[PDB]
Amino acid sequence: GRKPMFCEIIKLANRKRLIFNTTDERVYDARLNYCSTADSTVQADCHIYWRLKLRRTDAVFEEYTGQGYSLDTAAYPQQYTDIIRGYYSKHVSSSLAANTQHFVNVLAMLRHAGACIAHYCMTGKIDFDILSKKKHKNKEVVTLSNADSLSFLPHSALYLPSPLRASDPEIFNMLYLLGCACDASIAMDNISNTSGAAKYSMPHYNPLQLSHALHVTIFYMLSLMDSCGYGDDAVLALTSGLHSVTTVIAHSDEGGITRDALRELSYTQPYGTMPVPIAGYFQHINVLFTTQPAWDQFAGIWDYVILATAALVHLSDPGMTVNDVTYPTTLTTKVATVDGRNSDLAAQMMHSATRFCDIFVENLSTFWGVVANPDGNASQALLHAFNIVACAVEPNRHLEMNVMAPWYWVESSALFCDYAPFRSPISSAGYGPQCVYGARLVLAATNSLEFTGEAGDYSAYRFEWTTMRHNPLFNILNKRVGDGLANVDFRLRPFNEWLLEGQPSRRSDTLDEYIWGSTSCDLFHPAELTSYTAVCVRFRNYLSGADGDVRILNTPTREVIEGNVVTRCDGIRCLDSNKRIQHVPEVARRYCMMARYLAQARTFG
Amino acid sequence: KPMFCEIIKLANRKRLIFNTTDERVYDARLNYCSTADSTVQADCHIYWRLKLRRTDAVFEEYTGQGYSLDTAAYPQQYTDIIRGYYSKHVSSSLAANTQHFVNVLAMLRHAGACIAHYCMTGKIDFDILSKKKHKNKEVVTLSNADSLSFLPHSALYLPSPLRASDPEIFNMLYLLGCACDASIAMDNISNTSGAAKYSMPHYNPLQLSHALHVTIFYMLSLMDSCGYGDDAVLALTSGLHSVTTVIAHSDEGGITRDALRELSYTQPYGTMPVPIAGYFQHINVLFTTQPAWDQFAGIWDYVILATAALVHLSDPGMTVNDVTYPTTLTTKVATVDGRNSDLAAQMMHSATRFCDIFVENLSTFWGVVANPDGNASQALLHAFNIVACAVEPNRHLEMNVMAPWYWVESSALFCDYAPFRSPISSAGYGPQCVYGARLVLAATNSLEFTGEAGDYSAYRFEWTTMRHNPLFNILNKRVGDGLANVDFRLRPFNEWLLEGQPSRRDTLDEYIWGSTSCDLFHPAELTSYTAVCVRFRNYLSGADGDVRILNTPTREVIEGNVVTRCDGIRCLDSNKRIQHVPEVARRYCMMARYLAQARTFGALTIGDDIIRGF
Repeated sequence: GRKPMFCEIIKLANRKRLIFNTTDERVYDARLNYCSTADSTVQADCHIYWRLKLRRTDAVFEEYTGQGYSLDTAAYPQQYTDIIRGYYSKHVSSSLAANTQHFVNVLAMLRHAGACIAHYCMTGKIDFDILSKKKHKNKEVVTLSNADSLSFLPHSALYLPSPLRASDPEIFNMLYLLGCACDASIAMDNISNTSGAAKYSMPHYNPLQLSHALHVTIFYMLSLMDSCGYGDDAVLALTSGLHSVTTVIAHSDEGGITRDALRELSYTQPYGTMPVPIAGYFQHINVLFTTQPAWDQFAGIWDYVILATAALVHLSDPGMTVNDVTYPTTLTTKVATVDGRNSDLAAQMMHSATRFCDIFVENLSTFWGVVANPDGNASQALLHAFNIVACAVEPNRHLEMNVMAPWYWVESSALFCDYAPFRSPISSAGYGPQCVYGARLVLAATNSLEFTGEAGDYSAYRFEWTTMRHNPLFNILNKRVGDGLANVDFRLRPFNEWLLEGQPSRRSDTLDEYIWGSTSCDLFHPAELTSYTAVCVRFRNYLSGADGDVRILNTPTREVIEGNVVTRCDGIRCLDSNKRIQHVPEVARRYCMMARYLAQARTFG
Repeated sequence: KPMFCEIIKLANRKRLIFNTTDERVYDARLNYCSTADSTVQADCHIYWRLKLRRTDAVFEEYTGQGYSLDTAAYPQQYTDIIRGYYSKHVSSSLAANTQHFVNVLAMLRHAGACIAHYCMTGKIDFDILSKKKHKNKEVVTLSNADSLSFLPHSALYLPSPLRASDPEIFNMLYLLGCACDASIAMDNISNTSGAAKYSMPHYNPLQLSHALHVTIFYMLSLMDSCGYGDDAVLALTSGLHSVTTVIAHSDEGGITRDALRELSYTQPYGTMPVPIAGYFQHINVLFTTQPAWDQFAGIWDYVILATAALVHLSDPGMTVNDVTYPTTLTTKVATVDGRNSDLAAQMMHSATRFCDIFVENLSTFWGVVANPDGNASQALLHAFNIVACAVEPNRHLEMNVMAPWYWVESSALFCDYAPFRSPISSAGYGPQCVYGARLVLAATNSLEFTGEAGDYSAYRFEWTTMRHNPLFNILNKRVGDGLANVDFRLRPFNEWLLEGQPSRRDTLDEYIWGSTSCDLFHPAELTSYTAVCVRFRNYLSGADGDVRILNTPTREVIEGNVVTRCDGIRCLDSNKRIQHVPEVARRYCMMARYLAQARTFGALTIGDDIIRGF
């Protein structure tokens, strides 16, 4: 691997408060400027919020079962296997087989380390107690000399050679801490700096360089596993820990299934031999922070990576092709959900999550700079995590559905300096991100349409219609409360049927009636208010009252509906959660006419 | 760059403003004298009120959400020198053959803010220059950072050669980037009672302000080398007006003040190369180190006022019947909680052109070369959009008819107006008197004599706008009767737009508004698309024991040109007569109906049929 994607986009926003509980949450605000290339009058500013919460007050101190995924086949490549020779005594190192195996499994350590990182990013506290899960106190370590006695242990053990402690003492100390956190036999060359003591004592650190060492060890272990080819799997474990200690509360009632997937993704006891790292494995992160950085910049970089991981899931998922036109994946079930569990929806979600996990870990490894494993080993792990989520007999909030749009975690529309690295079909379909951070993106104003004519006080267009997100002009109007998105209406519709309608209360006729609450993200859900058949929309361009005057209105003109939109990004601040952010959209998720249209849709496979 | 001249430079101020209840006024007295008769003259005092926006206006949260410029690539020489500064460190040698982008707009705007704060309150320190956040700004150091680290495209990198060539610009850049909090990175900090704490020598306010000036111009040069000059220029003026409220002359205008204040920028970045000789540095306004606060306040107060007045000369021409009137807005929908959404919509549809004209005049005012893409216009139009759609009770929009493109009277404020591209000055509504010159202009509109009854002479004016003919302010500022002898012959058809005093409803001084600031008639105050008959009362009542004559001008003066001239600019304190606001009629009038009917249906709907009964 070379360069991982780390734009200091979230680093620039300065955080003020530290989170000590689950009642409050840190909200990253990003403004987006939308304007037509037709005329710069029709503009709007959309506030994407990303809300981060501490999962639980002690979400790192969770019982470690040591069960689940167990990678027992990650052996070092040639260079690392040769460097491993040199940890044995010279006599042994000289006459050792050239094709020896050294199997590495640091995954549990990386998951707990990611958990510690994000716990530090929320609360700002990190120490040996946290990093060791209250175990570094009385961890007895076998003290074999010259790693010749390594085969003398009745089992595989996590071995920390002396060259590593001499090269980068902080990496060695952090690996000791982590291997102490998750049950793991450690092997060191000199047990205690003071000969005679059975416990390795710590050069106590300051939290600043402590977290710096945590960072550098995350990258060390990532490079280590990547040298084997199981890099994608290592980074999957890392993000598992990250989202295992923090909850990035989603932009949809459904979204967060992947959160529950990453929660249930655990790893078994670690082991292996940790060589002195190859000098130029990870060339550089795109950001640069100093030894002993303040909690500020550290929280910055790692909140950015939390949110970028969260964004990748939406960024990459297989678009379902209905009548060979691609839509965001949406899964429908006729059977009624029972006691918070929809079984058929679970099975549908699994069947699609196959391809989802393939493409998602491909893009995640792209985002970390680690080449994706040629075989989909890690993707299968994530799919099994999905499986344990699906058939869980407990109730689940995210599967109370009857029509859900699975893969939309957080908006990915402003956190990437570039999207060209990722391979995603949803971007090619247009439901992807809309504004590259630091670039004015000229996208199509709406769907391909045709002007069907105008009446007296209205003007109609036949949208070949896919989804609201594919019609990016309507959030310009959505923001404008002064006669903006109340002049668009559907009283020209033959049958008024939408999957994922929005505001289902006032059913049981303007476009503002068929939209989501959308208070936390003014940009549109990728499967927002979709229909597979072309629909016709009329705008109320004027208003001729009953008296006789003809008031002209601010409805965009024809060349606005037919000319492109330009979108740029604005500042990204952070702030505190208010009542208005928490407002949760009530959305229509029940088997409708469009539902049973999709159940019989083409869906070419 | 020398496009600003030394007018308010020479006026001498001494008062320091401590609160917002106080202000300084830049009084400019003008002599209005008709070329025909040298005894019909008057002394009219324009005023220019400047007060503090708040007590702590400079300390406003940066937030960081604003217009985000990009693709501000350095020219060739700067790419070479920045490659040089990069290759020194292995952690920067990575980004060697990559094109480097700069964006100091945020620091530039905060610099403008604190420089205005200095011109008003006189005090500056590191708190005022760094939002009092300098105390604990941690600088990442390029030497102490790990080898896995790498200098991002978005870090404010202050090279060491910059501090080697000039430490004042260095410390100022550091302080401003601390204010507009950004990832500032030096080649190495001298660990001294702090791992990243950057300690700097305490400056006397004068050297501090001089460093601030020279670094403002450093950054202007830097952004101008990229073609994005008005991109880093407008921001400076926005900062200027973010601290000094430049009381407008008219309640309609001065919306652009809030437009400028609503404007913000994204966190700065790019590297800071040492200035290459002089591209913009060759023009150096002041040269003495630690120059006195008076002359500094002079230069920057004149810059404040010239910017604020450039709007009046940067106004799009509203065409009515192939005649150009000053762009005035009009709506029918009633005001709700002090706002007219339709007035805001029309303000945007006018700003669409007003903003590119304004930025053209600003570019030619600072001499920074223009660029085709016109990003600055985009940013300002976005700021207008923000000030329009804001859901707050907003004065400057309590009205159904409003004149937006006139904030502060731009007459007698420039050594000349030759370079400014303003179409409202090709029409009659530009400056009234150039500074340092005697300007001859037409004293009434196309005029025709139409009868002389007893002690009255009537004239048909082919009226266009009150300002367009200035003889009336000579008659108003006459030591004798102020227009009490001139009146109208109103008919059904001559309708008044923005008429003077609605509370009264025939002498003309009622139909003016009595602007106690800027005696000069506000463009588009007494507009009318028809002709108007006007009587001058020469004599008192006949058939009495007396028939007295008055100083009312004769037909030569009324038809002959007037010349105008400026007589210095005093600086005065806060009087009381100047605060008096005019009570102008701002309600949906029948004249507004013509504009609405012309917009909705067509311009051919208001031709020669506005005049009823010949």
